[PDB]
Amino acid sequence: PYTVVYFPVRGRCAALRMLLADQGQSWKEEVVTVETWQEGSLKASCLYGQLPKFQDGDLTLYQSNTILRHLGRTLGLYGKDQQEAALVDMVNDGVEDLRCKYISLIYTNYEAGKDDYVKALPGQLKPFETLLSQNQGGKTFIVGDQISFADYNLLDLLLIHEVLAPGCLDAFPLLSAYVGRLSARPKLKAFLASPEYVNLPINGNGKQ
Amino acid sequence: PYTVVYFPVRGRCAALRMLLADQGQSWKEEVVTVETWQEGSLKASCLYGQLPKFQDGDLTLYQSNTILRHLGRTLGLYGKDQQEAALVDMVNDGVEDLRCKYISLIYTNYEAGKDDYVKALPGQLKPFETLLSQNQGGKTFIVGDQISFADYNLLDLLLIHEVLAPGCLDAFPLLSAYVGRLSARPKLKAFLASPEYVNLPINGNGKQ
Ligand SMILES: N[C@@H](CCC(=O)N[C@@H](CSCc1ccccc1)C(=O)N[C@@H](C(=O)O)c1ccccc1)C(=O)O
Ligand SMILES: N[C@@H](CCC(=O)N[C@@H](CSCc1ccccc1)C(=O)N[C@@H](C(=O)O)c1ccccc1)C(=O)O
Repeated sequence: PYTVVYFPVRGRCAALRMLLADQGQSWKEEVVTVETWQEGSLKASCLYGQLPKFQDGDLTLYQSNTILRHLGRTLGLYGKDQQEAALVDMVNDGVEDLRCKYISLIYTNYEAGKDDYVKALPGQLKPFETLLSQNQGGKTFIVGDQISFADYNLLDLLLIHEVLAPGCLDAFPLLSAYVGRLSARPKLKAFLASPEYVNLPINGNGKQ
Repeated sequence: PYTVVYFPVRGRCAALRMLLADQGQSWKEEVVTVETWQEGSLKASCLYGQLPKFQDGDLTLYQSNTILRHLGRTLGLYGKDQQEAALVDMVNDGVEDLRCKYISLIYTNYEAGKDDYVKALPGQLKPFETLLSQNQGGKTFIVGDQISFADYNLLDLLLIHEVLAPGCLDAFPLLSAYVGRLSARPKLKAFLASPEYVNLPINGNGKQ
């Protein structure tokens, strides 16, 4: 089945975990501690020297987004056609860009840069509000009328920003409704409330 | 047909241009100067406020990698099956990670960081030499026995590094042969030698 090898944090596995949970999939968690990692052996066997590492049968994958795309492709969460597939990618790449900025803030200069980052946030979030407004008035998903892997990734991005800058979504009616709507899905709601998710820190440095 | 809107540099369009050229595709180049861009109107109409912008019929796309994936999907340069598709993504995500570091160096601290970056290069390139060694002894492409969009992107990444750190590929026999082999493809060779490619600066700040 599936196996995700990662540190004891949500980080770059939050979205893929929400996807698996919501799709009713079972998976094994192989927790790697900071101690085990610093030993060196595992890091050396990793293609790019980093985690997450994922396994689907004997297929071993690296790169969080490759994992997301793989699951989206095999589980049917990649749009109804090529046009939608292209739009899903465009949304995900957008999410990834903002995620890198978020990660840079958290690990590089949280104390110093937190204020400027929050001020610039509205400009960073507008593109997604726009995408939503152009798709059935933001009544369904980010792309098309069926959920995609980009939805889970965008949802995660939005949730961690709610924690960073509480109320940052107030100015965006469609994103707010979108978050509430997706968070209400049966399997996802159960997962988001579980100790498995809740008791894990968002980032590896205790900042959020 | 196709239309790529971008600044008069190779930058993030080099790989997609090589792909189109090598696949025998025709496209229109809509050049945007720094002056036109600073006027504000175009930037405001761009989803994430950035270029490249791409058009395939009435489908408008943003994000260089989304464009690459779209072309790979429609032109059949995305592996023979899902397993290969996942591997192609893993390679591309790896290329993208190193590209960001390259971009950070070029635009953030070329003078100061050039030495440390070149010292760390071997560790950054090893993963691709490894991927090559596990695929038919590096005799064909990065993934499988047919060219993919990841190949064009990796090729571009390798070429710009040859310019940055001449001879950096000497220590990697498979990557070197790979570069020579791909650069020898008929349509690609013609394109790489043309004024269209050659007379365009690699980056927007004249550094390389
Ligand atoms: N492009 C890759 C990026 C993977 C990545 O950044 N991996 C990090 C872990 S994610 C952030 C994190 C950091 C520390 C703790 C928990 C989480 C990674 O592998 N980082 C280690 C590394 O680069 O060796 C590392 C460095 C320092 C301490 C602990 C681990 C992807 O999308 O999959
Ligand atoms: N994730 C996106 C990133 C796009 C991007 O970085 N776009 C840049 C242009 S690429 C680098 C470049 C910079 C300057 C000149 C030529 C090239 C982009 O749109 N940058 C402009 C911007 O962000 O407004 C910009 C800033 C300053 C001067 C000129 C243009 C992708 O992969 O498509």
